Amino acid sequence: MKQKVVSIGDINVANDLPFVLFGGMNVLESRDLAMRICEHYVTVTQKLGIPYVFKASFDKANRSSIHSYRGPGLEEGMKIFQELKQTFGVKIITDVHEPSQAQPVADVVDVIQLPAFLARQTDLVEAMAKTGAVINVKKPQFVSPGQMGNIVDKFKEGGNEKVILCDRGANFGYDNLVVDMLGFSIMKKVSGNSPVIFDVTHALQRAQVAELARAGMAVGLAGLFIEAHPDPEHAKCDGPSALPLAKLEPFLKQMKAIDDLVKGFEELDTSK
Amino acid sequence: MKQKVVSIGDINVANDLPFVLFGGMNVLESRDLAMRICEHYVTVTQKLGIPYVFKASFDKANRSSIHSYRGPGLEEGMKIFQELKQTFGVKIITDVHEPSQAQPVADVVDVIQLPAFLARQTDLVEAMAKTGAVINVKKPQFVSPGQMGNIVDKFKEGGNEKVILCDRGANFGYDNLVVDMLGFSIMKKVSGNSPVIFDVTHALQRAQVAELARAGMAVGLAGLFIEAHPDPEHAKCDGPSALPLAKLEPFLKQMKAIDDLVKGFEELDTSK
Amino acid sequence: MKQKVVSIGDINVANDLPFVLFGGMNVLESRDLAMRICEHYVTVTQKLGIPYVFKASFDKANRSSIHSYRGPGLEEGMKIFQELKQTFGVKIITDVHEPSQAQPVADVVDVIQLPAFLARQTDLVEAMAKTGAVINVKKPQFVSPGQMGNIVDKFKEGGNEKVILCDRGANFGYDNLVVDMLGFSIMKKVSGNSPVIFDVTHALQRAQVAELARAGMAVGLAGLFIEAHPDPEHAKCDGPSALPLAKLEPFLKQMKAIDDLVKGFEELDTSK
Amino acid sequence: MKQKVVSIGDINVANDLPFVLFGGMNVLESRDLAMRICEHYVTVTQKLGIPYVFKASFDKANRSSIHSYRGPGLEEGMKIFQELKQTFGVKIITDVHEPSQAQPVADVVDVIQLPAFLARQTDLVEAMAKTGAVINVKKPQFVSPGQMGNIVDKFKEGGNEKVILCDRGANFGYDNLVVDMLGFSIMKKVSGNSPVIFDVTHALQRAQVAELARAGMAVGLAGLFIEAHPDPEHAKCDGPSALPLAKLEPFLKQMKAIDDLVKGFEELDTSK
Ligand SMILES: O=C(O)[C@@]1(O)C[C@@H](O)[C@@H](O)[C@@H]([C@H](O)COP(=O)(O)O)O1
Ligand SMILES: O=C(O)[C@@]1(O)C[C@@H](O)[C@@H](O)[C@@H]([C@H](O)COP(=O)(O)O)O1
Ligand SMILES: O=C(O)[C@@]1(O)C[C@@H](O)[C@@H](O)[C@@H]([C@H](O)COP(=O)(O)O)O1
Ligand SMILES: O=C(O)[C@@]1(O)C[C@@H](O)[C@@H](O)[C@@H]([C@H](O)COP(=O)(O)O)O1
Repeated sequence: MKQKVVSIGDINVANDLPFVLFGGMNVLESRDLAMRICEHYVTVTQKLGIPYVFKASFDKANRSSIHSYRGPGLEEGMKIFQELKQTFGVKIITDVHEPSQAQPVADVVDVIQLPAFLARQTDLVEAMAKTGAVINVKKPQFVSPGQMGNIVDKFKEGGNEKVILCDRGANFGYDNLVVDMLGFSIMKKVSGNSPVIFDVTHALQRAQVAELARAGMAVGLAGLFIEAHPDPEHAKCDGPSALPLAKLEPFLKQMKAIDDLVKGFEELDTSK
Repeated sequence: MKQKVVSIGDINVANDLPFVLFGGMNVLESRDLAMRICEHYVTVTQKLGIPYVFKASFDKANRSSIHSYRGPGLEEGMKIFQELKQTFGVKIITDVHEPSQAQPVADVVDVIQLPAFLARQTDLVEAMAKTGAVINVKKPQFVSPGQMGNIVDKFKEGGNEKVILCDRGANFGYDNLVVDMLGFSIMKKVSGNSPVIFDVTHALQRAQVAELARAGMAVGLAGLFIEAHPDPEHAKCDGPSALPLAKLEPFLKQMKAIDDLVKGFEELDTSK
Repeated sequence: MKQKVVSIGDINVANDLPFVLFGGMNVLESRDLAMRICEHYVTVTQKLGIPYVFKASFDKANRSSIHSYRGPGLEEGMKIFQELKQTFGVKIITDVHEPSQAQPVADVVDVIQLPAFLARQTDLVEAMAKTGAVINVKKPQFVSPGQMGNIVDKFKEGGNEKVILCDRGANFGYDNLVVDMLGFSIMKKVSGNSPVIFDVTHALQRAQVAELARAGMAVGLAGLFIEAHPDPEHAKCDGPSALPLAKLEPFLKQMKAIDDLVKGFEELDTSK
Repeated sequence: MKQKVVSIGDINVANDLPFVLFGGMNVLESRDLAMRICEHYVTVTQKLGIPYVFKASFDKANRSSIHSYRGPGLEEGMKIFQELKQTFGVKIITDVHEPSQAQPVADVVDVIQLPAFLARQTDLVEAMAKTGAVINVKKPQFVSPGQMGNIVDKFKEGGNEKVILCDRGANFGYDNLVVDMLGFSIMKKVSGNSPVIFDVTHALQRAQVAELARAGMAVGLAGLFIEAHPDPEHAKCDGPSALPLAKLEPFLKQMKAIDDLVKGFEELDTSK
């Protein structure tokens, strides 16, 4: 039973391969900040030996109040990714919201992303399926792991067969998320063993980021999705919960130690 | 403490007023069927004395497989509502999916509707807010009743202040829904007491439709949302679960008996 | 399909019969209070025409701190029920905790009760099964409605076949309960259609008691379990949540109106 | 912030110390089997360098049908532990059900255990508190991690201050459990940092035992509770789910690798 491999350039994403890191920032506040963020990851990844795909949103459709920060915009956001690609030579992953946006971004970026709230949006899927680019399907919090087959299916049909599945927890009563560590294996199975990744920061709507990321890693995964900010405190708002830049490295040491140890275990069968 | 009233033409929707019925069919399969469905409700409502707003989808974006029935289409769907309005003189409620669709439909119909998966879609909201038409916000299964304030808010700002909230249950573990009968009062409160309605057929993803609708009604509500099909059996698929046309009346008798009895109770305070 | 009838003296408990009320107080604080409580229910029931079975605990095993009020005791509690029986001529229902207590109480009372935390306690069940007295099995919050067959089974074997099932909600995330109005029918079915009753006050760990009891009643049930206190405010603590004595009647009017209306509906089949 | 240490003989249980293993069998079917089970763990633990406390039930109160295997009995069960202690020189942990049983077992065994269904049983707690022996409080599936303070409290009062907390997952909808990897830290905090252990086999009511135990371990814990059977297949029934004896070692290698790596990480603070 070998794992499906979805490559992003010279990068090979797969469940038995060492874990890739799709780290980054939430939104593209400004390039002076993007660059500073994207500067530390690269430095840290490069130094620790971990694949990496910077991530950032150039848009935000679920914000409260219309009189709020939508974001840079598709036309001004893509421009920002350009400069980073050159200056740093790393891949960029970003999410889209409308069917049309799909192709524009596909050119500019390496891994596009499908939002959870829109996971079941056939039109936007088919249109993201056209691009042929790599996809990251965030697993909705209201959907069971064994239902991720349909999404992957609908994508094969659209001609796209390069998909990654991202988990960010499941609803646990009102206003709360719990991560079912058992969902990863269920997702690998029904997904022709596509690559599974854990969005730890979004599964925590704290000093919890670490313990929870350790647990995810010990299961053995293809990737780890995260977000950080130089100053989480003052810039705290809501949505996810970012990691403190200055703790990137010491935290990523924890992951590799795990991911490496685990990724190299003699296959076990507690089945019989 | 009086209830907010949102009128749809000569119709006054409100939590203390007698319940309105936003019944109908799931999708607009064909007019030969739409008309037959819309024929029985009208006949039954009219005969039993219950307000009514036919409902039907001219589109479907969450279907499995691209090679599937999208639906009539916006351009050919609106045409269908025209003929029904004339032939029957009843209001039409239908859902939209993209920001642009909003105005087109607003002209053609009386009550537009915001899908749950898109409840938090600011752009589509602002654009639905423009129309100024009545709105029905389906309460996502992954959102708590006391969070329906933000949606109603984002709509006031968009200039729209004619909103109804629809509940279709909450996630209960994997692949399952439970209706928190307590969510209705929580929703009335944080909603400036806007009208609350129960989507019974969508809260049941059976011979259960009735018992569950009774319970909802006994709480005292503004409306009741439902769907029926002449032959549920053979045309069964998935999504919701339709009621059997031939049982409309005897089932709606149950509701009025409840809604009427309850809607006329001396306000009670178990508070103290 | 007729309902199973479990009689408690001249009382006939059954799902299609008018609803019985197993009201009362939480614990037996003092007789000066018990009597006052038991005085108002009787007066109200008798005046409104509703069967009734006073209820009270002579013991409490889940209290915090050993240095707390256990309760009157089995030996001094039973004495209290005696005086009430005479003075008022009503039935008494109370819960037991240890295998031995079963018989003692069976003599003194009419309906014994099995605590949820102990629902799966075979020894205490078999011993409660011996008595042959009527039983009330509180449905644990961590057990699904369709699992109530085993308990009823284990009781038939013990020779006891006079059982009532009581529902007090289900776990909904951390520290929270939701009542699945659909659980009642599932419980009737797997229970040879035994009598199902709704413990509204324990399903609410407020001004919510009413709306929630209405919903339960509209489903159509055998009974309604509740608790009240003269002054809920000052004597508030935790466990359940009692109703305000002075609101008993106006609240029970709500129930009969429902229970009566519903209990006399032409059987409906939304099944086909 | 140092961890509380609860010693069981020459054994020191604590959250920062290497993990102890409280492995064993479910019930005491027969000594010819107990001994064979207890033979392999010891051999494996001893060879791998992991503390160990054989575990087995001499009783079963939640079985279906009275006409079923209760178990050896308290009087004939304790006798079995005697022979194992001598023959193998390992500690024995077993659960009690009635207040009286407490002392008898305390003499015979090292770590007694409080069942979840009885976690909130004040009498049985106070009586288990008397013994003064080490306690293992299984965390009920219907209780939140931050409520484990009360139990630990009620035990201090009873004079007992040597307690371990065991987690076996939380209710996730009907008939299902999910393990909230975040519950361990919440439990350490409100417990004066008492020792936390993960009951993996009971959190799985499969080939899942491993992945789930890895995740638990990566969080960093005091212990690991498990059960195994020579032939899980044919002797499969219900309650928990046992591990396959022949896979003990290769599975415990996985744990130590984790527990060791993790237990020796430079304290991290993703807090700021
Ligand atoms: O907190 C997050 O995980 C994140 O920042 C990561 C982004 O890559 C993206 O998935 C985003 C989110 O949900 C995208 O848009 P939405 O699903 O309509 O709110 O959340
Ligand atoms: O089963 C339903 O309740 C229904 O037929 C009613 C429609 O009015 C509409 O709310 C529809 C649904 O969810 C709209 O589209 P989607 O939320 O993206 O799947 O479901
Ligand atoms: O609040 C309650 O519903 C009540 O007062 C009713 C009593 O009849 C009894 O069921 C009691 C309870 O749980 C009995 O004891 P325990 O289950 O071990 O806490 O709760
Ligand atoms: O599957 C289990 O984890 C186990 O075998 C372990 C035993 O140590 C004990 O905790 C037992 C259980 O629940 C004790 O009795 P009960 O809580 O009344 O069913 O379950």
